[PDB]
Order: sequence, then C-alpha cells, then structure tokens
Amino acid sequence: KLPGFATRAIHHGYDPQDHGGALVPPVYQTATFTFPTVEYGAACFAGEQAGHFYSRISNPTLNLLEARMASLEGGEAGLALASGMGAITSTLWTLLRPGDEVLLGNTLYGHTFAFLHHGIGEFGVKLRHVDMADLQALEAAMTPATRVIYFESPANPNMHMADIAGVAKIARKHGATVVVDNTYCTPYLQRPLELGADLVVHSATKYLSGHGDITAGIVVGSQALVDRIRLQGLKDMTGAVLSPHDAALLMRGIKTLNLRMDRHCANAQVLAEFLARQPQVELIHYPGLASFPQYTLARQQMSQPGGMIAFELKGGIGAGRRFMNALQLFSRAVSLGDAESLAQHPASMTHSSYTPEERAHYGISEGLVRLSVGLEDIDDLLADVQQALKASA
Amino acid sequence: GSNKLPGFATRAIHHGYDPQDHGGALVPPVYQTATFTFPTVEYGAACFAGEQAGHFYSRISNPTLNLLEARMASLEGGEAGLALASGMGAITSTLWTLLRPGDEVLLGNTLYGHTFAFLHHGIGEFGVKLRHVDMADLQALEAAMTPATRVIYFESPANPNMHMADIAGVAKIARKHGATVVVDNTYCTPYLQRPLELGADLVVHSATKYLSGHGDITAGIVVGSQALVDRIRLQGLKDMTGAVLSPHDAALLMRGIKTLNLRMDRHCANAQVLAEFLARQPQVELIHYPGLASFPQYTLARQQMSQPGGMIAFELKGGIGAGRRFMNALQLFSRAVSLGDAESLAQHPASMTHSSYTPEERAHYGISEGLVRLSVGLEDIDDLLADVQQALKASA
Repeated sequence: KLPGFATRAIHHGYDPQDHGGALVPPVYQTATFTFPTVEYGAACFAGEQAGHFYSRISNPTLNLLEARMASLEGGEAGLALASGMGAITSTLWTLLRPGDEVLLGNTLYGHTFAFLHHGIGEFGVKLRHVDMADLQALEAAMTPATRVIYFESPANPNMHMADIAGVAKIARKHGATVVVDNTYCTPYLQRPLELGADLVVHSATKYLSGHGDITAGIVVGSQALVDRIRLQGLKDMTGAVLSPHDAALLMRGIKTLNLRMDRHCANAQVLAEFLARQPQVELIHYPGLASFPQYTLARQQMSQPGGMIAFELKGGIGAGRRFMNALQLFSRAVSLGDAESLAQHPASMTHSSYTPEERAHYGISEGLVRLSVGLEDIDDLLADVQQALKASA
Repeated sequence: GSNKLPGFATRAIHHGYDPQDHGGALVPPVYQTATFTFPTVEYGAACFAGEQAGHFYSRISNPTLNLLEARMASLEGGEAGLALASGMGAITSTLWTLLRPGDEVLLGNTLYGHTFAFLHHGIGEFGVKLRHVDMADLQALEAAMTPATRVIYFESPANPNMHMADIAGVAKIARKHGATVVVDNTYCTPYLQRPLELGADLVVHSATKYLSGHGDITAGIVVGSQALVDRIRLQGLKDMTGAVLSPHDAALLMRGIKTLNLRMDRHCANAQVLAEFLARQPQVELIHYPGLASFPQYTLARQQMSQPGGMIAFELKGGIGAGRRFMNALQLFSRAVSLGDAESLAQHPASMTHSSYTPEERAHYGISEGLVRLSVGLEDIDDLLADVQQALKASA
C-alpha cells in the first residue's frame, strides 16, 4: 500500500506501459505544445484538465520530476526550476510584498543573503535575523508584519540546527509560512514538511543530482502555494525554467540518492572521528559527534548526520591556506554533494576580500575549513587529509 | 586588409572559437559541469577580487555560456552578452537590476503577456512606477519623460499587432534626459535589426524563438555595454532570479545560430508570398505584414528592418465564428502559441488564448474577433499556400 523510499525514488509516478513500454521515460525536450482543436486550446488558458501548454510550464518530464520529489518530501506538489536560487527567489517573490517582514536564520548561504539584503530587501521588504533554535527569541521576534520564516537546517558555517516543529508551532499562531532550505539533508535524511513546515526548497545542483553536472532547483509544498509560485514567481518574476534534459539527468541522479547518502554519511563519520582527535584542530562541527552542541535535536530531525564537516585549525588563516594547498584528492572548490570530495577555506577563498573583523560578525573563523565528503575510498580520503594536516603546521 | 569585419554568417559560425585552443575539436566541447576548481587558494582568492580571469561557478560564468554570449554580442554589435534560462529570465534579470522603488519605467503600449504580467503584478507591486506610451509618437514620449524616468522598455515590432517604434528617436530622447533604453529584439533577431547600433543601451531576446529556430529549447539573451551586462549578471541573474541556462541548451542554441541567416531568409521569403496571397483573398478583411505597403508603419519597418519578418496577422470576414472554422481546418500549420519554429504555427486568440471573455472585451487590450496570427515556418511555400487556401474555404 505504501512503497519504500528507494522504490519511489525509482518508480514513483511512471508506468512504462502508458508510454509504449519505455523503461526510462522519454525526454520532452520541446518548447511548445499544440492543440487538436481550438476548443482544446481554450481550456488550457483557464484550467480544468491537468494537461500541457508551454514548457515554461506543463512539460511531462518536469511534471514527473516534481511528482517524484513531492512524493519523497511527503508533500502535495512539486516545482522544478533552473537553480536553487531560482527555487528560492520564485518562492519569496511570490510570498512577500513591500511592508511584509521575513524572519531569517542567523546564517545563510551567501547568495541567499545577497538576495535578501541587496535584492528583495531593497524593494521595501523587512528582514530580521534570529536564532531559529531559540524558540523564546523567535516568539519575541514575531510582529504583525511577519509573513515568512526562512532558514536552512543544518546551516553554514557551524551546522547550526533549527527546531522545525517548534518554529512551526509559533508560525501557526501568527499565520506565518515556514520555508525550509533542505539542501544539506535531502528528503532521504530529513523531511521538514512532516515536521510542520509549509514549503521546502532544494538546490538540486548538490546531493539530489549528486554528480556535479547540472544546476537545478526544487520547491515542494501544499498545492495552493506551489501553484502560485509556479504561476507568479516562476512564470512572471524569474523565468528560471529547468531544461528537460537537466530534469531527466536529475531524475537519473535521484535513483541512487539513498545509496549515495549512506556512503556520504559513512565517509563523513570516519573523517569526523579522525579530525576530532587531531592536534592541529581546535574545534569541529559534525552532527554525529557526541560533542555536537545540538546532538539530541539533530537525532530528532535527521535519520543520519550527513556528508558535511566544518572544522577550525589552530593557526588561523595561514594554517588554512597551507592545508588547502597541500590537498591532492579533495578539490579546492565551492559547492558540495558531488561524488568527488571538495574543500573550502572561506577566510582565504570566498571571503578573502574582507579582513579578520568582518568575517567574525558572520561567524566565519580564520581557520574555518569546510569539507564536502564524497564517495571515494575513505583510506584515500584519510591519507589526503592527514598529509594536508602535516602541511598545515 | 584584415581590419575588415567578417560577414555575419562567418561570425555566427566561428566568432570567439579556434579549434586549436581545445585539442583541435571542431565543435566546442560542452562544459556540462556545475562547478570549477582552483590550483591554489591564491589563484582562487584572485578570482573573488577581480585580478585574474577565470571561472567561479556555473551560475555566474561557464565557457560554453561565455562563447554563446560573446557570439551573440558580436552579432548584435554590443560589448558583452549574457545567457539565461528563458526570455523572461532575460527580461526579469534586466529589470530587477535597473529599477528600485520610486523609479518609473516607460513602456510600449502593448507587450508580450508575461512581460505585461511581470510589470503590472510583479515589479510594479514593489514600488516601481509604470507608464505606457506610444513609442511611435516621439512627441508623446518626450512629454512623458520625468526626472524619475529610469528605463524605457519596448518590443519592436511589438506583440501582438507588430506596432513599431523609432529606435533611434527613442535613443535620442533618452540621451537628453538620461534613461536606459532596453529593446526586446525577439521578432527580428540581430540578423534583421540591431537596436544597439541604433542607440539602444540593452537588447533582450527570447532565444527560445528564431535564434534557436527548432523549438527544442528555452533560453534568453541580454546584450549591451560591459558595465550593464556585468551588473545584470552579478545582481539580476545571480541573486534575484537564478535563471541559469543549461550548457547543453546553450550548445544547442549555438547550433541553431549557425543557420540563422539561412532560416530567416526563408521565413521572410515564405511570409512575403503568404501575405501577398492573403491580401488578395475574398475571406480576408484585413492584413498586417510589414512587407506590404498597406502596413500602417511600412516606412519605419523598411528603415529599421533589413527584411520584413516571418509573422503575419490578418482578420477574417465573419467573426469569432470564422476563426474557429479556419483554425480547426488547418492541416499543416499547427494550432499553437509561439513563433520562430521550423514548423508553421497559427493562433486565433478569440477562440484560444483569450477565450475566457465575451464578444465584448479585449478591446480593452484592442484585439479583433477574426484576428489570426501566423508564425510562418520553413515548409515548402506551395504546401503552405495550399493549407491556408483550403482552410479559408472551410471558414465560409
């Protein structure tokens, strides 16, 4: 009656028999759709059928992707966009208007922060940052203006978690809509809608695709809210249309999601256990260490601690630089959730422009490096981090 | 001499690419990669500071997109190009970038439906002031200018009546008062009309249409000055829109552009013959094609466009009624909305797009009850004449 996650990630919403027996669904790389009669055309520009009209909407390969993602997240409806920024700008452009306020997690993915403060925030929308695990600080931050609560969990830099059920309880008192960016965990590890959130966004560019070869975004949620985001945010405000080709490749990626995430976590579990014992290392942030400040809440929301690790080297910027340069298997790159392991050191990379004090107000430590642990053999990954730690001294 | 600009077809095929820089690959390899890596954290640092040239992350820059961009720039005669997920991606990333609350944008009298919706229900609801003016009436435009006027935005020819504006005249007014001129050049492509060479600051394209030519991708393009395109790339696209073009689709777009001059020659030659034939048919009350002397702006068309395009609009004798009959009788033209495909398209807004209404109405927007729009494609002209001939008879 109710098939497993792995079954649904492979099968949900598709029966080969409905499409000439094709085991893999054919790709609708088409811009436009045609009508058998003008009477048939007339029905599409109001709505009654659930058919197809124009690939900026109603494409069957996008439709399948959306249904499958909605199934996995446990939500009513899905929407596929050209990037994770597309998913979030479409969502927020449709939910907010001048004078509305959005409450934010204290830290956010860089471009998201840029969107809020330098984009929509410059159009009369109000922004407040608050710690989304501190339920009393949140209740006290609610105002009649508050219309959206938006955060990632876990969040860069320190993998800080939100209490999603608690946020939802507070939001429901004020009618506010809770949006969670679930990029890090994926629906395999965490399902925020089952915990009370109204909408989830994904940069499918990362773990969902898993292979570093597409940019894509996903939104899942209630049908009324998803419809408006499709018909307003996507169609009119953004034009962040997902290629059917990239959509097909994303679905191909999703068929191994459970497998890849088990391995991302198992690899990160050993590296974290290793890193936590090293002398070059003052601090580690990894949800599956007993020492993780929100260890308990982590275990309540996530079925596994994930593939990302953040840590701080004794020795600041110079140690970070030395560590990064010596790496031979990990690549120096931004991004995460690929088969290949990646590392970044923000103080010398993404945030090298500013100086020691400005990086502090953002919680970006001078020695902070972040690993996206991939799928390579751990012995190889271990050796690589080891010699790099040796080089950092 | 060698300071001579290569021809348009030469540039559409070769501009910005030399096989010898990629191991002799005749066709550029497709950079289907979300991210790029760094040799050191210094070379990586230098690429968030503006010292070194290179690649951050495919949402901001990518070699396949870059070549498409430089090539579209060359063709429009602009400094810099930007490739996006759709035409609306191009339009929204440009407008979100250039406009803030308190600013006014002056708009052509009619627009593409989603552009109109974007303006009125989107950015217009965020404190941006909108005013429509007839961009053909240079005196009215000049009179509408205020110190708040920040952008002037229009299509030429415009959806849906093929109304034209004097691009050079609009540019002259804009330079005296200080507004940025953005022109949607979808209908013409740079092969037929180059608004930037006429003084526009920016042009936008739905490359989904003629640039692609084969109706298999969605894409948008912006061309203009290096400074404006950089700003749009770094604010509109990257933060405000996320309308990222797939490198696969961008390769396909470049493949389309290699035949643009050839396809457009044929769209125009076909539409010219169709239009003259339709002008002479008993059932046709009215016809708009820029290649006919009866086109209200015949003279502006022939001054701005090297050829008159592949779109025809025409009214049938009879009403709503006669459209349905004509449309439903077509066997070769497809009933569809869109344009610039290899295949011929027809739409009868009365019984299709705008069917939610009544005989009254649409007048608000100014649309006839026997009005049909054709996107003339690349099929044999005799088969296209035969299809509309047999369908006109059915419409009686």
